[PDB]
Amino acid sequence: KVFGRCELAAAMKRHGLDNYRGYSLGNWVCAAKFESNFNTQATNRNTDGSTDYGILQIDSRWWCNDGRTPGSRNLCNIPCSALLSSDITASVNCAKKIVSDGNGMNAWVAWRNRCKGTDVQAWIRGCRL
Repeated sequence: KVFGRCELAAAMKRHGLDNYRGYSLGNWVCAAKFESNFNTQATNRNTDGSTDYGILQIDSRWWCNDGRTPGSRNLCNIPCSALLSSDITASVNCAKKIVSDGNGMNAWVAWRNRCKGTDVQAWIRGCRL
């Protein structure tokens, strides 16, 4: 599913991402825009052979099982295909564990490079929340 900006903001709020570990809603919406362009079905292959899955592009090396990443871990305890659903629950739940791992939102490269330090509140402007 391709989410609208304000609609994904609404769903993220409902799942308790607004201010999670100190990160405003605008940060999560910006991260999703540049990771996947709001597309839940977005996949991308990494040079190390792992794959990134879904709206927040969760990595199969550490976080999910896709059955083709030798030596990998599955810290979120779900199949990677679960992260591609139109229901964002499993993605949001896995994101929470990642953001609590010590490095905050830096774990997402597109957030570090394109959202961090910017006016992220622009991403929820005009939205009914």
